[PDB]
Amino acid sequence: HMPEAIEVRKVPLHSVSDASELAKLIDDGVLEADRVIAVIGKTEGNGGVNDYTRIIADRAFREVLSAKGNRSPEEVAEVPIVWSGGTDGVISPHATIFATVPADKVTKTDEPRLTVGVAMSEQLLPEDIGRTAMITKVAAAVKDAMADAGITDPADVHYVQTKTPLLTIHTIRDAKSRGKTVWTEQTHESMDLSNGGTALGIAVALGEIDMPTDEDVMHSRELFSSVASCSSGVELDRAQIVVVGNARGVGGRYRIGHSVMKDPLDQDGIWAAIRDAGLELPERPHSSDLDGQLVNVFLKCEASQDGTVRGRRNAMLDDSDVHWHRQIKSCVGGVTAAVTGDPAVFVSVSAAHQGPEGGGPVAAIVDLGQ
Amino acid sequence: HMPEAIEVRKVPLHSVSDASELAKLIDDGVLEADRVIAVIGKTEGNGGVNDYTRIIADRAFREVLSAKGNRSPEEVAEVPIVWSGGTDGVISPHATIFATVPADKVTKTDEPRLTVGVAMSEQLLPEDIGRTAMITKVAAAVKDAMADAGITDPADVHYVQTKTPLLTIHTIRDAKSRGKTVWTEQTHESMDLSNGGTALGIAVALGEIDMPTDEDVMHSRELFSSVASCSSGVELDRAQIVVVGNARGVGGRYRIGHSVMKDPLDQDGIWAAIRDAGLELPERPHSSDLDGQLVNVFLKCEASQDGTVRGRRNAMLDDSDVHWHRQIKSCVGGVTAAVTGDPAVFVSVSAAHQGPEGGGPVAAIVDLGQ
Amino acid sequence: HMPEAIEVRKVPLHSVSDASELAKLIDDGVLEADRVIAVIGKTEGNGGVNDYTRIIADRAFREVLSAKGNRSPEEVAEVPIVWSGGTDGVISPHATIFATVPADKVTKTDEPRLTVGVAMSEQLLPEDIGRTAMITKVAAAVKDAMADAGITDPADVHYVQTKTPLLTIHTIRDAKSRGKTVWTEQTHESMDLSNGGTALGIAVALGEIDMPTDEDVMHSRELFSSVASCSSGVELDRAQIVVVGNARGVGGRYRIGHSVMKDPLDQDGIWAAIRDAGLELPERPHSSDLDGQLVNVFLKCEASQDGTVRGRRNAMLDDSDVHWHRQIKSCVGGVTAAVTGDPAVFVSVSAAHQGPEGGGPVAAIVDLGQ
Amino acid sequence: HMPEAIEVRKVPLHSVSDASELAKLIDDGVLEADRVIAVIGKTEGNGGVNDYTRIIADRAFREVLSAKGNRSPEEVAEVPIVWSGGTDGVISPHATIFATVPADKVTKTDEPRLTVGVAMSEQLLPEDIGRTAMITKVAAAVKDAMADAGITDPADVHYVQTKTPLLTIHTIRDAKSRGKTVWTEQTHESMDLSNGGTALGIAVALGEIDMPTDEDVMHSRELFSSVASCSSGVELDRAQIVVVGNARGVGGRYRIGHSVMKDPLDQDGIWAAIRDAGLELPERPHSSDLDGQLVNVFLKCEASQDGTVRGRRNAMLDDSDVHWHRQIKSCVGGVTAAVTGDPAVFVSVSAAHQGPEGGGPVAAIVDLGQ
Ligand SMILES: NC(=O)CN(CC(=O)O)CC(=O)O
Ligand SMILES: NC(=O)CN(CC(=O)O)CC(=O)O
Ligand SMILES: NC(=O)CN(CC(=O)O)CC(=O)O
Ligand SMILES: NC(=O)CN(CC(=O)O)CC(=O)O
Ligand SMILES: [Mg+2]
Ligand SMILES: [Mg+2]
Ligand SMILES: [Mg+2]
Ligand SMILES: [Mg+2]
Repeated sequence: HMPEAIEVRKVPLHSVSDASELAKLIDDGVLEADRVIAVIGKTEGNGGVNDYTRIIADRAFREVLSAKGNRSPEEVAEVPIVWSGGTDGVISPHATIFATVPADKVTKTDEPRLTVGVAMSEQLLPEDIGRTAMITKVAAAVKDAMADAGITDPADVHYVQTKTPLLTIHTIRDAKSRGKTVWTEQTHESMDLSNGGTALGIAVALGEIDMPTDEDVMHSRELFSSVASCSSGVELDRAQIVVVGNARGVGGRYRIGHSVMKDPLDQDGIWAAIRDAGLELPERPHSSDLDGQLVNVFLKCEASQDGTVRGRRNAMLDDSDVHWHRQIKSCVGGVTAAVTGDPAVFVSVSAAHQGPEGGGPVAAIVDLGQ
Repeated sequence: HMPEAIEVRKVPLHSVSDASELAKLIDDGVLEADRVIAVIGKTEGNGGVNDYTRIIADRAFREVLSAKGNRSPEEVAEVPIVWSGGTDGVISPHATIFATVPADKVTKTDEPRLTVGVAMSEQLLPEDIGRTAMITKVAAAVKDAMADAGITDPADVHYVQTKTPLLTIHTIRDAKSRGKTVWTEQTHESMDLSNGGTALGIAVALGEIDMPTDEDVMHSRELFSSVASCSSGVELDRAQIVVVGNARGVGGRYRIGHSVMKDPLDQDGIWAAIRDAGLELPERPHSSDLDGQLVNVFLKCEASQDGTVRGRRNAMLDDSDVHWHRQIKSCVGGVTAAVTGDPAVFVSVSAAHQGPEGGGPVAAIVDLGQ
Repeated sequence: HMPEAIEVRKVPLHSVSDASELAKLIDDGVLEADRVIAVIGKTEGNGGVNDYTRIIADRAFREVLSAKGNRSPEEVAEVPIVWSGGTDGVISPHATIFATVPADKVTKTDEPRLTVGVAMSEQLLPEDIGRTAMITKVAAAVKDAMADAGITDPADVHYVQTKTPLLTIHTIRDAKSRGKTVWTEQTHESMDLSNGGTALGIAVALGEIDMPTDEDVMHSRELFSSVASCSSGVELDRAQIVVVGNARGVGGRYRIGHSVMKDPLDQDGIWAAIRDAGLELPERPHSSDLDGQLVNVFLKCEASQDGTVRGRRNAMLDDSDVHWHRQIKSCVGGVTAAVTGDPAVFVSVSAAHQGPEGGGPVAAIVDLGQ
Repeated sequence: HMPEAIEVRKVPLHSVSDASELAKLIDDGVLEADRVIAVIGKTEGNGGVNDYTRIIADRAFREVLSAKGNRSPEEVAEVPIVWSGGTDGVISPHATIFATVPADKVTKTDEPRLTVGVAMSEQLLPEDIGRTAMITKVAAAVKDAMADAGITDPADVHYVQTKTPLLTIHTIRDAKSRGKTVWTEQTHESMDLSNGGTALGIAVALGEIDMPTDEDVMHSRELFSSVASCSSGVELDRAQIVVVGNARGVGGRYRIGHSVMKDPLDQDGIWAAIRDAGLELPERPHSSDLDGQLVNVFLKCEASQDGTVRGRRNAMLDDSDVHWHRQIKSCVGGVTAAVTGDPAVFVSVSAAHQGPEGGGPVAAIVDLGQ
C-alpha cells in the first residue's frame, strides 16, 4: 500500500513479438522483473477490434517477466499491461515500463516525484457498460488506485490509464438471458462506449464533474476528464485502473505533468504538459530543447462531431473507406512527434469524455535526475 | 508570352460540387473569370485511382469559369486545373486560384513578385511513361513554361505543379499493339511512376540533376527536384506544367518561396519556405505570427523505403489495410496545419524524386501587400 | 392512377457518368423518355456514406431524361431513381429502367404482368428515423403506392424498393433545437436504422407483421418483410416508395416473382424467385437454362449477428479493416451471378428487417414474351 | 521415401490461437502427432503483408505437435504448414491436416488413393525471385516432391501447395550489397511475383509448359499450371513444396482430383474437380448430394487484367479502397461454399500462372471409404 519510487523506461518493439529491450533492462540491472507494476504500449496492428498484435505483445512481455523473475505466471498475469494498437503514420511501436525501485536505490525528497497506483473495479456486467453502474464502479476503483499511489489531492493525478470490457456476442446474450438490456448491440461501437463511460467514472472520482446520468454518456461532451486515457479489450470482466501522478516524500528521478490538447493541432497543449511535468523550457519551445529529458507523452485524440478544425471542414466522419479513428491517429501522431522529436509516442483514439470534444488530455513524463 | 501580375486566392470547397467561393470572388470583382490561368486544389475523395471527387470539382469549377466569362467551354477546358484528392485527417478541401491582374490594377516594382507560366509537353506515349523519353519531353515543357513565366534563372522557380498520364488497360494494350513495352502493368503503380519520371524531367530542366538513365527511375532516390509537385490522371496524353516562381518588374502583392521537408516531422522546413517567400518571422515562429499573410503551402510527403523516421521504425510500408499514402498524408497534414494554423493546406503524396527520400519540397505563397 | 403496362430494360454503365445505353433505348424507340417512371441501379462507388458515384450517375441519367423528353428538369427530378453503390467483386454497374408502354403497343391479358406504383410519404423528421413514426408514415405511403400499381392483394407485391433519409449533423441538430432526440448520433449507423425502420413499415403495410414497437427496431430480427429492399441518402426528407408487383388485365411481357435467401449461400432461394416470376425451369436449374429470359434479380444480404453460416464461424463482424457490408456484398454478388450467369445483378446490403437474419428477400423479373 | 497411406482431416479454428481440434484428433486416436506431415489452413487475418494471424496459428499448431508427440520442437519446425490468411465473407478459418497411417491400419488397393510428397528447394536468393533461377530451382524441388509421393506420371499430381520467400527491405539490400538487382522494390508486389514464378516452376516440372523466359513472368498469362497453389511468407529462404496426388498400391480411403475454374463464377469447374476425385454425382449436382464425402476444396482466384467477367465490366482493379485480392476472395468464397455447402473452404488469392487468367486451379479431396 505505501508508495514506492518509480523507474520508468520507454523501449522500442523491434517486431510484433519482441520484448528484448525489456529483457535487456532486466539483464543490465536497470529494473527488476518482479518490480514491474505496469506496462503501457503501442502496437502495430490495426487499432480496431480484430487487432491481434496486442495479444502477441502481451505474450512476449509476460513471458519475459515470468522467465526473469520469481513471480509465477499467475502473478505475472495480474500485472496491468495496456496495449493501444494502431501506429498509423510515423508512430513507432513501443512500451513504457513502470517499476518500483528498491529502498537502497532511492533518495527521498519533498519534491513531487512519480507514483503509480493500481486497482481493479468490481465486476462490470454487460448491462453496466456505458451506463451509470459502470461510472460508479469505475469511480470507486479510481479512488482505490489514487489511495494506492499515495495521492490525496486529485490535483496530483496526471494520467489515469484504464482497460475495460467490451460488449461481445457472448455477453450481449448473457445480459439477455437474465432479462437485461445493453446500450448497443455492435462490438465496434461498444469499445468507444466502454472508454467513454470509464472516463466519466474517472471524472467523477477526481471531482472534475458531478455524477452524470445515463443519457449523458456519449452525448454530453462538455463533461469530461482532463486526465483519463481509456482503452478496452475482451480479456476482462472488471476495470483495470492505473493512476499515475506525483507524491512528495517518495523520491525518484521522474515527474509527471499534464494539460489538454484543445484540438488535433494543439502543439502548445503538449508543450504545456511537458512544462507542467517540471522541465524548464523557452517561451517558444522546440524539440531540440528536450536533450533526452522527455520519457514519453500519453494523449488522446478524436474527430469532433462538428466536422471542423480551426473553422475548416474536413470529411473524416463521413469516410467509409478509412475510419476516422485511423485518420486522426496518424494526424495527431505527426503533430505530437513533431513536438517530442521522437515518433515513439503514446497516441490513442476513442476519446469520449476524455478531454474536450475534438481534443484530449495529454500527460508528459520527464526525467529530472542526473 | 510576357508575364503578368498575379492575384492568388485560396477558397474552401463547402461540398464536393461547390465552386461558390470562386463565383463570389468573380462577382465581387476580386478577379475576372477569363483571367484565371490555373487552379490547384484538394478534394475529399480517397486520393487513389477510383477518386471521382476530382471530376466533380473539375466540372463545378469549369462551369463557373464558362458561365461568368466570355471564354468558350473549349477555351475554359485548356485552363490547367489540378485536383489532388485525399484530405485525410484535418486537411480541408479547397482550391487555390491564380489569375492575371489588369494593367490598371498593378504597381510595377523591381521586387520579386509571383509569376506563373504554363506549358503542355509533346505527346507522352504509354512506353514513354517512367522512362527517359518522358524525362526529356517533360524537361522541354518545363523550359517552355519557365520562359512563359518570365523566369531565366532557375533559382527563381519555387514550385512546379504538374499533371501527367497514367497507364491504363487501354494504353498498355495500345503500346503492345505497336510492339512496345511498358514499365509496369498496374494502374496504381503507374501513378507513382508517372509522377516520379515527371519529377526527374523537372530536375533536369532546372539544372538540379544531370540527365539520368532509365534504371534510375524510382530507384535512385538521391536524385530529385526541390520544387517538383507531380500529379497524374487519365484525362491527358501530354504533361501539363504549371511553373510558379517570382520575377522582377512585374508587380503584384504575392511572393513565393520554398524549402524542403527533410522528413515527415520537419516543421522547420515549412517555416523555411515561409521565410524564403519573404515573411519576416521570429527565430522560433508560431502559427500566431502569420496574421493572415500566408496564402497557402504546397508540399509533398512520403514514407521512406527504410521504414524509419528519426531512427524509429514504423509499419507504414507493410500495411495492407490502409495504404501508406493515406497514412502519411494524414500525418503530414497535421504537421503542416500546425505550422500554418489553417487546415486548408495543399499536402500531396506520391513523391519519388520530389524532395529527399522520406520528405518532399515545400513551397509557400505569402501576401506582402496592404 | 390506373396501372399501365411496363417495359423494363437492364443496361450497363460503361463508366461512372455514362447514361448512353438509356439514350440508345430512347433513340431506338424501345421506350420513351417521358414514360420512364423509375430507375434502380448499381454504381461503382464504395457503397458507404462518402459514395459520390450515386450523384454522378443521377446527374447523367436525369440529363438524358430531360434532353430527350418534353418533361422539364423539375418534373424529371420527381422520377424515383435509386442508386445502390458498391459493386464489390464481379458485380457490374448497371441500371434497370421501368417505363410505361403506350396503349397502341399493349395486348391486354388476364395473366399477371408487371406493374409499378410510386408514392412519397409524409415528411420524415429526424426524431422519426428508426422509430414507430417512421414505420407508420412508411406504411401509409406503401399502401398509397400499392394502390397506384393497381394491386389489392399484398400477395401480388414482390419487390418494394425504397429511399429514405439519413441522420446528418444538420438534422440531428434541428431535432435538438426543437427539444427532440434521435435514435443514434452517427451517420453510418443511421443508414442501417433508416432502412430497417422503413422495412418494418413495408412489413406492416403488407400484413407481414403486426405493428411493432420502438424497441423492436434493429433488435427483433424475426420481424421482417419478404419483399422490402431499402436504401437511404441525404437527398430527401420523405420516403420514396417504388412498389413492383403484378396485376391482371394490364398486359405487357414481363412478370415479377420473389422468394428469400435464407442465408448468403442460398442459391435455391434465387432459383425459387425466378420460378415464382413464371419461368419454367428444370428441377435443378443451371444459368444456361435461362436463354436471355431473366431481366434481373434484386436482393438484400447481410452478415448475421451470430457470426455463423451453415454452422461455421466467420470473422466478418469483427473486421475493422474491410467492413462486413463490403465483404458480404462481394460474396453474395458471386453466389448470385453464378445463378444468373450475368454479373449485372442488383445486390444490396443493409438488410435489417428485410428477409430473415443473415439473409434477404430476392425478387426476379423475367421476360415471358416473344 | 516410399509413400504411405494418408489420413486427412479438416478441422475448424475456433479462434485465432486455437489448435484444440488437432489436439482432439490426436487424443481420440484418429492420427498420431508424429505422423503429421503437412498442414494447410485458412486464417482470419487480412490476407496481406501485415497478417499476424498466420504466426499465431503456426505457434498454436506446432505447440500441439511438439507436446503430443515424441518429435522435438526442431523436428516439428520442419513440418510444412501453410497458412493462407484472409477469410473474407463466409470463409471459415480451418486447417486441413495430412498424416501417414500405420501399416496395421491400411488395406492396400490398386485403386488410386491420396499420397503426399514434400521437398525443399535449393536456396532462393533475392535476385532469383520472379526470374528463371527461381523457376529452375522450383522445378527441381517439384520433381523431388513428386518422387517422394511415389508419383511418376504428372497426370496423377492434382495439387501442389507451396510456400516461397518474399522480397523484404533486408533482402533487397543484401542483393544490392552483392551487386545484384531485384525484380521489384515493393514487398506487396513481391508476394504475387514470388507465387507466380513458383507456379511457372511447377508448370515446367509437370510438363504443362516449356521453360519460359524472364519476360514471361507476370506477363504471359496464357502460361500456367492447372495444379499450382502458391503462397509466400518471410519465414524462408527456400521453396517448400507439398505435392498432393494419387498413387496405386498404397491404400487409404481418400482420393484427390482437380479441374480449373475458368472464371470467378465457374461452379461447374468445382463440380468437375469433385467428380475427378472419384465421387459419383448427378448430371447437375447440388451440395446436398455430397453427404459428408467432400473433405475440402483448394483453389485459386483472381481478377482478370481485362476487367471483365462474362462480358461485364467490374471496377475491382481500380479500387484503392478495398484491394481486389479481398474482393475476389470474398466473391469466390461464396461461389465455392455454395457448391460445397461448407464455408470451410481453402480459397486463396495471388494466382499469376495458376490456372487461366481470371480463374484458377481447383482440387478436391473426397472420402471414398466406410
Ligand atoms: N479502446 C481501445 O483499446 C481503442 N484501441 C483499440 C486497439 O487498441 O486495437 C485503439 C487505440 O487505443 O488507439
Ligand atoms: N498522382 C496523383 O494525382 C496522386 N493523387 C491521386 C488522387 O489525387 O486521387 C494523390 C495526391 O495527390 O495526394
Ligand atoms: N442505405 C443504402 O443506400 C446502402 N447503400 C449505400 C450506398 O449505396 O452508398 C449500400 C447498398 O445499397 O448496398
Ligand atoms: N502469397 C500469399 O501467401 C497470399 N496470401 C497472403 C496471406 O496469407 O496473408 C493471401 C492468400 O493466400 O489468399
Ligand atoms: Mg475528447
Ligand atoms: Mg521525396
Ligand atoms: Mg435480413
Ligand atoms: Mg489465374
